[PDB]
Amino acid sequence: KVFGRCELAAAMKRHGLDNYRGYSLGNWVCAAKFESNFNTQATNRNTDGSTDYGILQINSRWWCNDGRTPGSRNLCNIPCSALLSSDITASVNCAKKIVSDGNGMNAWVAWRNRCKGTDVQAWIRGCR
Ligand SMILES: [K+]
Repeated sequence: KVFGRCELAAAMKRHGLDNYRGYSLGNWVCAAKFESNFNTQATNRNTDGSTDYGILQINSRWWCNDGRTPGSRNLCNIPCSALLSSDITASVNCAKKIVSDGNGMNAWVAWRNRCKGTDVQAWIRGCR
């Protein structure tokens, strides 16, 4: 599913991301835009052989099991395919564990390079 901007903001807020660990809702929407273009089905292979899954491009090296990343961990204890469903619940709950691991939203390269330090509130401007 390809979310709309305001559709995604509302679902992220319902699932507890607004100001989660201090990051306002606009940061998560901006991150999703540049990680996945709001597409729940986005997948992207990493040079080390791991894969990024879903709306927040969560990495199988540490967080989910795809059965094809040797020597990886599954810290969210889910199949990476759960991160691709139209329901973002699994992506959000795993994102919460990622952002709580010590580096905040710097875990998402797109956030550090394209959202950090910008007017991220614009991403939720106009939404109900
Ligand atoms: K932080």
